[PDB]
Amino acid sequence: AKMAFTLADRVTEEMLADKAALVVEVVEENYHDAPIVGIAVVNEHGRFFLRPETALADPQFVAWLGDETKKKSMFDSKRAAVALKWKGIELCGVSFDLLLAAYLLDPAQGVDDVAAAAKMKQYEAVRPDEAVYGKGAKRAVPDEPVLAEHLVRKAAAIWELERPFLDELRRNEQDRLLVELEQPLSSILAEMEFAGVKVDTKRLEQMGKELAEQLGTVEQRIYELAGQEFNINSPKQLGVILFEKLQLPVLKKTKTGYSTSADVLEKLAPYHEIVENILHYRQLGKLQSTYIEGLLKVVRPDTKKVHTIFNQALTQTGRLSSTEPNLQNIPIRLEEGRKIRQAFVPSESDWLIFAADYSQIELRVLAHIAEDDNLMEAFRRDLDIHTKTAMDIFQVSEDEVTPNMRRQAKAVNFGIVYGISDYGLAQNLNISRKEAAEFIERYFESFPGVKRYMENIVQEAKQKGYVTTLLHRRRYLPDITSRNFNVRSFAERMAMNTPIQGSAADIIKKAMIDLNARLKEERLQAHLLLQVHDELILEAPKEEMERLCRLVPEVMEQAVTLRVPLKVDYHYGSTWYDAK
Repeated sequence: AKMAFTLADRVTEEMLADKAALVVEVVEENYHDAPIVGIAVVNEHGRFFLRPETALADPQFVAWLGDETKKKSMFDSKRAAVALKWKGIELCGVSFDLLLAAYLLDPAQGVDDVAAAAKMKQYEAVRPDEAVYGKGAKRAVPDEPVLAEHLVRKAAAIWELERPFLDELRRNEQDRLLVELEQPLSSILAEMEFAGVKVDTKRLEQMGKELAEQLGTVEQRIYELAGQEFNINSPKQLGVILFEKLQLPVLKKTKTGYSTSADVLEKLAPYHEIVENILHYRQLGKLQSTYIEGLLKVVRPDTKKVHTIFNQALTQTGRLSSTEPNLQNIPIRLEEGRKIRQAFVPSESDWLIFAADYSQIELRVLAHIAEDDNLMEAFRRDLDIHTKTAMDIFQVSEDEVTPNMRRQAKAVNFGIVYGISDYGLAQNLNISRKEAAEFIERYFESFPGVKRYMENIVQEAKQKGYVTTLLHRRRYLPDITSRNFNVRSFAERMAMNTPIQGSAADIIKKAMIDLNARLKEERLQAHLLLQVHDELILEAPKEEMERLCRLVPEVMEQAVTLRVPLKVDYHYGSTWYDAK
């Protein structure tokens, strides 16, 4: 299996044509400040492999990379863009990214590499990266001959697959989704990742100190309630303490030992006070491991910055995902969890963090999509939506809504959006299945448009095979025809939830693109740093705050026009935590 190409020793004008498939290979999984091991270029003139040291030191080549008029087709261009940003080289003109095209054609695929995407179109003349490099630790660059051929086959595949992918995207009415949304966003994400976020390691270490102190106490406490010390993290030792020493009841028999899962422990809670201590201890432990120890681990020793990597092609909802660190999973139910946000500070003196968040964007999207008169009117009145749901559902006046009622109505609102089952809600509210089902029925009685939407979207998913979002993102649901109840239910739940969550993701993405552009038209140097949940996080000189207070919400509120207003809450402060 050998494909022909020129193992070039110098850059030639031939390699700089105005349309090419380009491969700028970074083998390290985390591409920040990582090595570029080789370059492959395929165009109308042939196939070329270029040694990095040579290519990247060539003025004409670098000029070609940054020339927006020289079009490039790539796979995961953000990875190459960032790797080059760290070398002071700007990559421009990427008009087609195979990874994002594959992601939009079928987010369920999991397209890890060029080989995976190619398989989508019966193209197999390229090997999977893992085959060439190895897995995890073995992931090592091979000798020039083997590396050169792989990169060339990867470039050759992109060159061939561009048209068939664009044709299907066009068929699907997703051509603009790729060109106007996902691709432009990819460049913005690269800028964000490259910029990084400064971390106050002194504050983080102090928080970790306090955390360890807190853990020591709940642990000592558990030991006191157990009457002895034991490895709390040993499921075997724990099971013995709970179900033999303390003689708590075994809720559901397991083939081996006893189960001490969070679910069982939650159900065991009413039997002994040691149970809640253990659950708390586990939470605190998980916070320490990922947000004290794990975070400190990815802070650059020199700049004290953290450079997240967004995975723009992971979720089947369309929402962004990030890792190393994964800042979207900072536990905000836990006080010690939300404070972790105090560790993220401006990257320059006299700068501040500005954070803007969409309020109830998913419910507002549901109101729009379902065209539910009652829900639309509520948002048009800017009512507290949870108090309103409680009023309807429990049939009381606003004055009669108690904190407990609002909390339960809040859970119901989230459940409806989630496409939750009576059993799922029952679990969330710690009530029976019949009681939760009753809440859902009263909800659909008060919100008939939402009821009709939920019913109809499931049958549409059955008829078409997929559901779509505001900007035409699609999610195929082959499992929906399964006779297995859990499998089928899961799919039906996705038919209900995806158009809502996905449309919210579409809006946030468009807002980021519009915002990036407006900030430049307004001559501000403020820039995006992070995107988490329904929040956009930026940093900027203190002198730009007043202008940002008007600009950010305006851009976000105007990203898309719905049947109800899009509400934004915004604040700024000296830390991320304080920008609230």
